Amino acid sequence: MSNKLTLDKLDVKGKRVVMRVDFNVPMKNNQITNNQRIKAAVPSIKFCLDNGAKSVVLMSHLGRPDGVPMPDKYSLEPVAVELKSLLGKDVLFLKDCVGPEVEKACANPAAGSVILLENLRFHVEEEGKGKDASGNKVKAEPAKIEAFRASLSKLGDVYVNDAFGTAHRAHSSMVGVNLPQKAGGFLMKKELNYFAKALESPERPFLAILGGAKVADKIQLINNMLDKVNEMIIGGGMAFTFLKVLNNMEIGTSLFDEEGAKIVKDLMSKAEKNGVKITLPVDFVTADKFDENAKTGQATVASGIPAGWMGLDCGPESSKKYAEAVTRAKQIVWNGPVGVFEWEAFARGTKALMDEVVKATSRGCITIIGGGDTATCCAKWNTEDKVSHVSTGGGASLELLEGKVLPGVDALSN
Ligand SMILES: Nc1ncnc2c1ncn2[C@H]1O[C@@H](COP(=O)(O)OP(=O)(O)O)[C@H](O)[C@@H]1O
Ligand code: ALF
Ligand SMILES: [Cl-]
Repeated sequence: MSNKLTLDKLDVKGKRVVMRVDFNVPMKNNQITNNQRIKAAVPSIKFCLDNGAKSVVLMSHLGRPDGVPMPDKYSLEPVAVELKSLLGKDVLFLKDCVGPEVEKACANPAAGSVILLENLRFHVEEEGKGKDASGNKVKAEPAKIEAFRASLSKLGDVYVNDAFGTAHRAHSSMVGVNLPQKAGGFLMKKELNYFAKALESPERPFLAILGGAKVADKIQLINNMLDKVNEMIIGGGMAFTFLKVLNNMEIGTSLFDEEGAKIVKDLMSKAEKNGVKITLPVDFVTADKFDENAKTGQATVASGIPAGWMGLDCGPESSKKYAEAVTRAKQIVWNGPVGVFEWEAFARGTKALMDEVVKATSRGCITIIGGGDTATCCAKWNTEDKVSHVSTGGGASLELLEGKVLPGVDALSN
């Protein structure tokens, strides 16, 4: 922000623009379920076209293909199709993001042309670490990583970064494009401004709700969050990693993070030290396979979860507790659903939680729900204008909350 180059200060007339966007949208059965993330990036894309930009080249990622190409699953071609509609302009989709063939198309396009490169996470050089065919985690070669970044840089004359949602990751698209002028997009600015107002001087008590399925990544955030919040609800897939360590509970086939489990005790003790109330689930709704149409089951912390069964939602007694926390708080940040909201058997808990968050905003409490899947709850239940702010980044928003500057923003020009 503030001392870094921005799109409004940028000159794009006659120049090709390579733009990093967060088009990592929710997919069901190969089709889009929400387009906010896409819709949010349009102002920046149009700006360039209206100001006489020769082309706009769009780079983004979908899901976690672990460095291997999966066009059948994690392809960006359907995206791509929505963009035309929001765009009102013909969009051209390429089956790779590199190089000589792709560089050919991007080398000097026809005026007003926008190009969607293929998914970046098909290459190990983005992250750059990944899984091979074995499922063996591997890392990309330093030299190759660096060739990857030189490839992107032929795609445009100026670089614009609008991907607030991935701004917290130091990947090759985010920090690697070497161009003389690297400018932050409007989404980046709109979002960064909003959070400078919200954090820096939070209304208290301040509560942080944690959920979702990305356990391994999101526990590492907690520790620095403990210094900035008053209360924490930790539900969703996170919950089981905590409960097995803390109470030697039995969690069945539920998500578990082993590395995360090594820090659970310390995290509790720092919460005590700082007096942050940690709220966890006391009962769950269970399933025998990972399916919409699985057989349902009931469980408690005391009861444990039966072998080969998994907890995909939180029980009614658990929702009762969360709701006590919500009522106390005057600012709330929520990332990650507490259950699998997409499937009707497991959307009970998440629905209840949102319902409470909406009342909270009525009494003047400030509510931020951020994240690609957690945002989709709002769209599904039409609570988008009922909450104080709905944000495009979830993990990214939490990383602002810790105090570290974002890799994406630190890499912008000064
Ligand atoms: N145990 C579980 N297993 C699978 N999905 C779960 C889950 N618990 C909750 N969910 C729900 O959490 C969602 C995880 O999405 P995430 O990317 O972490 O949230 P973000 O984009 O950061 O805001 C997933 O779609 C499912 O609806
Ligand atoms: F899927 Al996220 F924050 F991790 F939107
Ligand atoms: Cl993760």
